Amino acid sequence: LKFAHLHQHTQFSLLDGAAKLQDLLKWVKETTPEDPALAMTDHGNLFGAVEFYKKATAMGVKPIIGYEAYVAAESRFDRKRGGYFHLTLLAKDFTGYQNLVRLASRAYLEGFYEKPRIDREILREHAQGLIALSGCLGAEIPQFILQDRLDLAEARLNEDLSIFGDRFFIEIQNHGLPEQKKVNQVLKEFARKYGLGMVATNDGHYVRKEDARAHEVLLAIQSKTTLDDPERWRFPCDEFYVKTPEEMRAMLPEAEWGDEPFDNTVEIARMCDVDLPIGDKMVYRIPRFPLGRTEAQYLRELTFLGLLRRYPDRITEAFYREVLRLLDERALAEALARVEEKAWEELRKREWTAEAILHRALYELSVIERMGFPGYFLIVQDYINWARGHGVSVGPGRGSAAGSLVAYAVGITNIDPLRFGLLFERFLNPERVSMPDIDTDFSDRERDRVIQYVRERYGEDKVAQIGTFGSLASKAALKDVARVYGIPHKKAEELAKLIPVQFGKPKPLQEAELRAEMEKDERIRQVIEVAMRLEGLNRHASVHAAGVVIAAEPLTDLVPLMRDQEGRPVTQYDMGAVEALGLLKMDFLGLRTLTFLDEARRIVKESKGVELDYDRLPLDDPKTFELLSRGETKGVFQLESGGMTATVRGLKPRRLEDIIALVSLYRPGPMEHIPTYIRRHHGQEPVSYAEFPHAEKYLRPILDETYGIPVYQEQIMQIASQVAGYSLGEADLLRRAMGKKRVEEMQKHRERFVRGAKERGVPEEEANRLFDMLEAFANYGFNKSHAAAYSLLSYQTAYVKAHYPVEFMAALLSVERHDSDKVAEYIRDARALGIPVLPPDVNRSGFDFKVVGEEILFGLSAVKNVGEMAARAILEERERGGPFKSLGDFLKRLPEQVVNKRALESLVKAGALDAFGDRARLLASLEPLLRWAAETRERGRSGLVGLFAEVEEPPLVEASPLDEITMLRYEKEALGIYVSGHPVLRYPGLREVASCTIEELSEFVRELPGKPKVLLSGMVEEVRFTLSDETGALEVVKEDIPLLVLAEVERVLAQAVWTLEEVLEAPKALEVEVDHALLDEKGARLKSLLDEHPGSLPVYLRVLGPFGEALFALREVRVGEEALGLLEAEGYRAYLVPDREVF
Ligand SMILES: [Cl-]
Ligand SMILES: [Cl-]
Ligand SMILES: [Mg+2]
Ligand SMILES: [Mg+2]
Ligand SMILES: [Zn+2]
Ligand SMILES: [Zn+2]
Repeated sequence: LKFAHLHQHTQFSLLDGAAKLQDLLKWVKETTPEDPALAMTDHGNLFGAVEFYKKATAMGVKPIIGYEAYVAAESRFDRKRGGYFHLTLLAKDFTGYQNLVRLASRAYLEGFYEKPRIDREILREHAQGLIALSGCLGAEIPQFILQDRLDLAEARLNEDLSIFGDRFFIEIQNHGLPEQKKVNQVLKEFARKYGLGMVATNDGHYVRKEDARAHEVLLAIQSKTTLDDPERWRFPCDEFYVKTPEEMRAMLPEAEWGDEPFDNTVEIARMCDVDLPIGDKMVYRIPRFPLGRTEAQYLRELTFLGLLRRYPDRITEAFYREVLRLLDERALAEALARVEEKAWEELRKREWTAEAILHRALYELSVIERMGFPGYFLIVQDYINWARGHGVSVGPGRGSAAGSLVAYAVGITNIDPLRFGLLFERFLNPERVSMPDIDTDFSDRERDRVIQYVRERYGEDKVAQIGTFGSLASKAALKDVARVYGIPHKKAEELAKLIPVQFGKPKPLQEAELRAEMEKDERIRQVIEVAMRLEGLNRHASVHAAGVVIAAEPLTDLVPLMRDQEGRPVTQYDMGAVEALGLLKMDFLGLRTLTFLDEARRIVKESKGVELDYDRLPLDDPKTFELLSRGETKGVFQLESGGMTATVRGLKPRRLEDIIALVSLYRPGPMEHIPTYIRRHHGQEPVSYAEFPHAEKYLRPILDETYGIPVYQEQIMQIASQVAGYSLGEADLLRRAMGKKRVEEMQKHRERFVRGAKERGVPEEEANRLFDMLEAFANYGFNKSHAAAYSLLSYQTAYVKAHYPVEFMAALLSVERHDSDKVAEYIRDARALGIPVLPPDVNRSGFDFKVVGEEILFGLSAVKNVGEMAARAILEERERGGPFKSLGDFLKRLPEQVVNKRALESLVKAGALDAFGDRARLLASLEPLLRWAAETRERGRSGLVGLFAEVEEPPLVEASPLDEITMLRYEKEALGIYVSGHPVLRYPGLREVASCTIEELSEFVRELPGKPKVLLSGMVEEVRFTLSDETGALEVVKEDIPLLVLAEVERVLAQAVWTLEEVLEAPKALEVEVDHALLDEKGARLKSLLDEHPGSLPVYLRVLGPFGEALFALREVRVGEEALGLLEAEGYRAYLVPDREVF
């Protein structure tokens, strides 16, 4: 007696599936050793399919790809408020597989209501190659039976028989349930009346019977409730696990069911022959590129045309003519492309020169062509060159891509690969047929447009973004489970901090030595075991920020699809699964820096007429490196970390190569090589190769650029290629083998190395130890192509900041204009840098942030209630008529139709109309002048010339000037942020008591005790209230009311609060403010001054130190108030501040 589960749910039924793919497959294997089979039938998706197939296939289990469809009562287009039912589907052959793929796709793309649903219509369309089973209690037929509508159930049975023929089976499952008794009894009748054959399943959701509770809390994590609710999501019993053929019999007795339901199980599983194109199989699906041009000829064409643009001084028309005579501009390239490979190798046998460039380009093209990848390159070059001609910024390159001269020639890549030491062989290894990966950075604003270009260009049914599936982190798993079990957040957080973090992410609960915490409480015994039972599980299905597939044939033929919440078409398979089916996968990355460099160029142009051509800038500009050397890395790509900033100031880089090496080495591990780099860079330590005297002739040319240190992987490859005589491609393989650290296969390369090492130069004593140096530095060796390409963006960023500091800042503002916190921050950066940031102004402002002379000026679009049509209207009216002469002139030129009263109000409050006088006066003047303006047109559209049609605008309706609080209040309402001032700076009473400023918090607190308490004072901005200084804001647990706050810091948690009037009531203390410049004979000058006026006010001292501002409260001395006047009667500044003690 055997049995094969055909209705089993995995971790891929994301809401209720608890069976991990691995331990499920071993449990099936350990139960049934003979011809084991398992069907993956997940709730309305095909996510697991590929990984399930490849895990089961390598375990000797026969996988069966299945689908528990949600089937709509009527049509999949229904958005009816019947519902939807279940249906078990299995693919018996590959056409079956494909049809599942289409159905699963269509369920999401056409039929998604609450769940992804399909039709009996579309089922009928895609029924070929499918076995169907009557389904669980939630399915149509059993459901009808429960409702006493036997007529509908038989009618539906007929409908399905008309669809699937003899591939329809009556599905019979039994848990203790009383509904199952009634359903199965009637199902049994149907099965015998139509001669249908019953198949036993039991709808698994966990692996073993013990997993029932683990699964029950899983549901409580989706249901987001306590273990005791009730009404919390629960299954009807604890039976939904992978049962032994014996346990199955206990539910389905022999003297009542017979052998048929069991025998049919094994028979179906046998007749389910589905194979995926993986590993042994796998075809490369390269999409076709339209072009009397070969795919290989045109890539050649574009390369020759490219070099001429790329190396103007050394690759010219004259040069090409010579090469052809050694056997229009475009006509020569077109000709050179045809030259065959038998012809080419008859010229070589007869510093980067013209001839050198040809050879490298010709070599790369040779390798590309032979491997069958010219089509791949064409596709990539096409969409990148589109994006350029279409106002979409493109990075100089990423990853190994920039190592190819071809890539660089045809504009895939934008850094000179042979100027820097970049290697083609690191990108494509000539000695291994493997598809290259070309990732590309775009402006993060425009990236989607590039994807859209591809979608249109290659076909809507052939292009989708790749899906991603977050794993459940060990820490997060513990917290989620602990919630459910009714455990207080805090003691749970202490349990989560026990788990080690070895590389960014926490360690599996499998390993995790303070486990004696389980021994104490039996509650936590479960929590910990349950959390490791739920560890491997999945969250939901996001889009990959970068993944894109261009398939050769319609996607739905091999890979199922989805559509995310923003309408993006998404793959149901992940990164790897897609790639393991041999599909062309690209990365289109959104990059901030690119988007920033665009606004910079735009603003620069408008500011001073300069056309910033980033790809034509000199790379040896002094003022750029001097700025990096000063450590002014504030907005500079790649090097903004606290530590990194310090390192750049230390290094004082002078050429781009310093940036490349600095970025490569600054990370845990190589970090240590930087001091050495610096002393050698400063010209205060010789660079010596004495340990390899015979290898020096090879080592110097490679490692000189980087002061003897092997920093780059490319540097190693070259060393091994020159010393050992290795092919540069083989040196690549070597670096892979250094990285794998294969037990003793490393000793094979050793002997091979020394062989070629002797044969070349080194006496082999050096060789063995030189290989020791390689294996040492190959652990932390960096990919130079990636480093170099990125470094260029850093430079470009810094260069702008060096030469155009104001526009730089205005671009930083522009780029993050929708973030009130960042905008506030950037303003305070600019203001404390010499650059004034001004409120908008109807006469000078452009639409966005603008630089006038040497100031940054807010745009009109920045004003809160003003539409976008209105902002442009104002500007366009100002361009056809002159600058606005007065408020009246403004109101008659722009009717209320366009700039409504609400809009006008904000515009005043912003300061956009400040050129017309007092604001309070302007606000009041509005409605009278609106009446006036409306009345002018009445006379105007009733004849009346110009004197008869205008009793020219009355004076400004008078009112008292606004106070600072109310004026600043209006600004914020109108601009989101305060410009020129902050409400808190009006009453410095709070400033003085505050133990800190918002900015200084992190810096001040870190070094103190464990989880300290602190007092902060600022403004309130929430109906989790937000507190704000003139220095920043904070989350802390109504508006325009100042508060002092006592709170705990780890995030900030409030414990006590006092109002402005409360603080100004608590007894006051004298605070003197002393500079660092104070004599010995003062600290007893000041000391005696206070000694002579006793009382009971504590004395505080603000000591503005060299780095930081200390707060020394005095000692014994207690002044008696009068001392303030007599103390300000000398070179000392003083204040009567509220006493810090009370709070
Ligand atoms: Cl060395
Ligand atoms: Cl060294
Ligand atoms: Mg049906
Ligand atoms: Mg990629
Ligand atoms: Zn389920
Ligand atoms: Zn099910």
